[PDB]
Amino acid sequence: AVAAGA
Repeated sequence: AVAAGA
């Protein structure tokens, strides 16, 4: 699981 941002 990879999440980037805000």
